Amino acid sequence: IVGGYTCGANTVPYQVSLNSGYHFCGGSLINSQWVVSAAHCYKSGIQVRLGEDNINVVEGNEQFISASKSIVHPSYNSETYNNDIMLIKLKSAASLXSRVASISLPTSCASAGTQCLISGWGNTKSSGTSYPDVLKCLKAPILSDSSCKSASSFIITSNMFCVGYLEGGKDACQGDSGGPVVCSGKLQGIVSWGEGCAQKNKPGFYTKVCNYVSWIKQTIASN
Ligand SMILES: COC(=O)[C@H](Cc1cccc(C(=N)N)c1)NC(=O)CNS(=O)(=O)c1ccc(C)cc1
Ligand SMILES: [Ca+2]
Repeated sequence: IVGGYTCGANTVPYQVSLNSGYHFCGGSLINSQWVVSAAHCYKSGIQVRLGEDNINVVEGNEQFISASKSIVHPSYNSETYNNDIMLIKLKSAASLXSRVASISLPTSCASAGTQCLISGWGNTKSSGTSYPDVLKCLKAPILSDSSCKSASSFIITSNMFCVGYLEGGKDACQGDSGGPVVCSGKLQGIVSWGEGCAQKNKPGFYTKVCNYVSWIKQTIASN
């Protein structure tokens, strides 16, 4: 997260870090057994780490649980990033408490101008690199369809939406992928892609979770 702030230990209790010997992506806990992340975060041998603030220090509120199954969306297209969403089932149920909590799925898509919370352990610089050990937070508004649509030279589908600032300086970045965008108390987005980070006229693109609730519910009902 570029241009954001230190969240505070466990203030975003649905935030997960995905670890394959190091943090590589974020995720959102949607109930005691399931994490939602980005399909582009798919890899073998994932350990889900809940209750994290400093990802390099055991602070006393962590739960580390191995993934038992990963399910990339059936129509994920890595070329276009369309349908960039994946479900990860935990080997055992998380113990839910104030510091480890699920986030609700939305029942409607959020509106343009709504302020959302984006969070992660990704790069904090628009140029160069610095990776934080504690969770970073950014408040940013959903952009209009028309300003999102003209935000890139690449194709933008109705399964994507934009959140951020066209002036630059505030955005998600490398390592925040898969993590949450929460608006109106629900999971409305997944950190998906962008051109660099925090570049003028180049806002973040996010998987539109409201379009996937039926598939998530179906899938977790049978796995
Ligand atoms: C990979 O390096 C990066 O710094 C960012 C990471 C990233 C990930 C998710 C969200 C954001 C964000 N700013 N909201 C940033 N991605 C890129 O910069 C990728 N852009 S890119 O322009 O370099 C690019 C474009 C097309 C292809 C096929 C590969 C790479
Ligand atoms: Ca820790």
